[PDB]
Amino acid sequence: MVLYFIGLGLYDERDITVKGLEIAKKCDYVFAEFYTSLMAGTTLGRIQKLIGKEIRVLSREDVELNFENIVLPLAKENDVAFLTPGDPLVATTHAELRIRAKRAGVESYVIHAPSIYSAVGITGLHIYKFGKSATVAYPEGNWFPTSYYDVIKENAERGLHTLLFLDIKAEKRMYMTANEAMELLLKVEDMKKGGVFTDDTLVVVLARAGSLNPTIRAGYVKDLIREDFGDPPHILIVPGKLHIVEAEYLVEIAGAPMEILRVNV
Amino acid sequence: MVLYFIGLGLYDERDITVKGLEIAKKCDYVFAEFYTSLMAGTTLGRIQKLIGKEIRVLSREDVELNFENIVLPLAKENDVAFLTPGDPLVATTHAELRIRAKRAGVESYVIHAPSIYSAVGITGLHIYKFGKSATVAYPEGNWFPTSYYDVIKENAERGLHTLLFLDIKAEKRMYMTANEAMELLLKVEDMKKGGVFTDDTLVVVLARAGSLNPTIRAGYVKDLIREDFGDPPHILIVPGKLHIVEAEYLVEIAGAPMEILRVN
Ligand SMILES: Nc1ncnc2c1ncn2[C@@H]1O[C@H](CSCC[C@H](N)C(=O)O)[C@@H](O)[C@H]1O
Repeated sequence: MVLYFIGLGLYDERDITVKGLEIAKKCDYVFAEFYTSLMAGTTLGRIQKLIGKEIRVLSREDVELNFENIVLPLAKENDVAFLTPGDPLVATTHAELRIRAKRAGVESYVIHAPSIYSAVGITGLHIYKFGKSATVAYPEGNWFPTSYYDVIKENAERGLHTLLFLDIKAEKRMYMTANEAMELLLKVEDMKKGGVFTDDTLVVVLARAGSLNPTIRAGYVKDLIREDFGDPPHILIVPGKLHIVEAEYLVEIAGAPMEILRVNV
Repeated sequence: MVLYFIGLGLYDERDITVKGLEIAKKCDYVFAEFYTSLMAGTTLGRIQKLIGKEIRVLSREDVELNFENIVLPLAKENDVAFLTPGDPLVATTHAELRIRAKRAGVESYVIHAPSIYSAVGITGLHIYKFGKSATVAYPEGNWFPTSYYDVIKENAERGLHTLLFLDIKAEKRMYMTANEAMELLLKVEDMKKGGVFTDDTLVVVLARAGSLNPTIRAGYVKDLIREDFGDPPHILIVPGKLHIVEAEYLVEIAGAPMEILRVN
């Protein structure tokens, strides 16, 4: 008679919480989705072996169109789990799935797990300084979206950091790169010319957060745009003016140039 | 011969990730602090029991003044772990401790945990629409902090939600309730009169995130400022402009007034 939204965490099969696991193991049915994001540090197979349960994967339309016909029904006579990467309800559409459950007269509980939203704290940037967040999307056809560029301007203007999620084709397993993203932002700057993103903009790239060996690199576009950050997914962040302690952290941990100590503080 | 920053999670000792549990288990020395936040659903004894280790609990002074004297030293000949509530680097100054470790030639690793910063997702408010965050601090003597007021103001002009961490005086065992925060804000409103936080302001309260039954309530200040949201810890959120589905969640799940649907 219960539905459990359980987060899988950041990178691999051990990023689930001890709570999430013990609850997942005692569920009659376990569903999962990997369209919002991919657990790039593990496999479906490794997740099932840790949870010790057959895991039925769900497509975007499985969830968004038929959540109440695929998942909810089983919750009336059973305890059901719904696993998602990161922290549940972070993806903007997932919270209404709870409204669906209430509507179908189903009890729903949320078991949290690490999200990149809090994990970027490893970049050294202060969490209270992050402003609005956005996603960089590919242009295509006659559509050239650039709102994420305005988010950067409005945040940085107010001395706040911008967390930038990169385009993902979960299903086709193709990630946007930090590099790709920097090129796109450069192209946008040339269209709008607002001084928001240029070769001298300082940025932070975070890759494989959650892993014991993530990649935290900080520097100016001109030096980073062709750097090898590794395998995806990448997270791009455009900091606002830094607190000296943030810059020292980017220098000593993320390998940023001494120059940001006098340029970006 | 390494140091690990391992988050313990939101509510009880089970909010630790499987990765953090199996690593803290094999560490020679385990340190911890419980002054940056409150894990309402557990005790030191159960953490210890679950980790299978003795946890030396540090104070803010131990940490801020003697981290390099208490903890890094043991890191050259042993594997040391430093536990904290929620996520170790979020809304703490712990990231600076990594610098100390490096400057002492001690490599450090971070094991994340569920943080209250992303748990806000359970309020139904889109996490990307949150703007600059702030902390509501207790007035000390003649000193009355008010900067958090301007933060709410900036975000709301932008239409973004504001996350308000609430103060904590761990040594006195005092945890600011959302009620207390709402009262502090009202008097700042009388002070500044910037029409930012009034009796008619819609707010959201999230209490004890991480537990199976957190308290999630939304509604106008006048109705909530005296309401009992249960034990600490609490956070207070002053949303910006709502999306209809945000508002639908707040009404269906957090018990807000239907009128808030009319999202202008
Ligand atoms: N489980 C929880 N429920 C509600 N608020 C919480 C909470 N845990 C922390 N907070 C809020 O955040 C403040 C501590 S701020 C430090 C946050 C911590 N590193 C994390 O990752 O969560 C508290 O005073 C309180 O206002």
